[PDB]
Amino acid sequence: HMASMKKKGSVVIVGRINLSGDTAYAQQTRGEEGCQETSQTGRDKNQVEGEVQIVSTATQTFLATSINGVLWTVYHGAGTRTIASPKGPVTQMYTNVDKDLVGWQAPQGSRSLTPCTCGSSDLYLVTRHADVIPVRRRGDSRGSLLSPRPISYLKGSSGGPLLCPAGHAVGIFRAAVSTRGVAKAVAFIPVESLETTM
Ligand SMILES: COc1ccc2nc(C)c(O[C@@H]3C[C@H]4C(=O)N[C@]5(C(=O)NS(=O)(=O)C6(C)CC6)C[C@H]5/C=C\CCCCC[C@H](NC(=O)O[C@@H]5C[C@@H]6C[C@@H]6C5)C(=O)N4C3)nc2c1
Ligand SMILES: [Zn+2]
Repeated sequence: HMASMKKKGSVVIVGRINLSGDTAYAQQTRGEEGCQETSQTGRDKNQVEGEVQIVSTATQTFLATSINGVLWTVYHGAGTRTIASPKGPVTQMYTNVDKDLVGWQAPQGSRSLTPCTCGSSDLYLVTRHADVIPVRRRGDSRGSLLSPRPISYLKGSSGGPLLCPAGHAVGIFRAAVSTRGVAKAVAFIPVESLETTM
């Protein structure tokens, strides 16, 4: 009934992938209980830091990556949801279901990656466990893992970055090509597609 219809909660930042020093490591900044409460109100007062955020809904958890002042993630994780912020829910400024892409304004305190113009095919994928996986670019939006591993290790890392040797953002992790449960290649949203969407 109309009086009963509920509203989906906001995406909530629950942690980050720390790439500050020489050792990548995941940090949690908000627990389950706090995440639930923040998703309902859309009011997140936590300080935000870094380029790669760990984000959650009531049912999913994935990554979001800041590039050129926009926090990017995948549509199949975020849908059309708002993101929580200190002043309330923030509406998406980019939504493209054909690209599996959404974006909000980068939160205050975050840092943005620079789009890559190197043209290099030696990439690095950052997972939600702070694993840095070498990936060879095989096309406009595909890349192969130098060391294949079960898809279990990539699950929950959509929205994470593929980086060039210089640490520029080359793309956003979107999907995994699996053979008998082994991820041999990944699909990503090229940064050029982000720059065109912008
Ligand atoms: C609804 O509107 C839209 C619009 C566009 C759209 N576009 C997609 C390509 C898509 O695909 C979905 C989600 C994605 C995924 O799970 N992505 C992760 C990830 O981690 N998600 S997540 O855990 O964070 C989660 C679910 C958010 C919380 C990185 C993977 C990690 C492990 C894979 C797990 C088994 C799955 C293997 C699968 N493979 C594959 O589809 O391969 C194909 C497409 C291209 C390579 C070829 C053939 C795969 O990867 N999928 C399945 N849904 C949509 C939906
Ligand atoms: Zn580069």
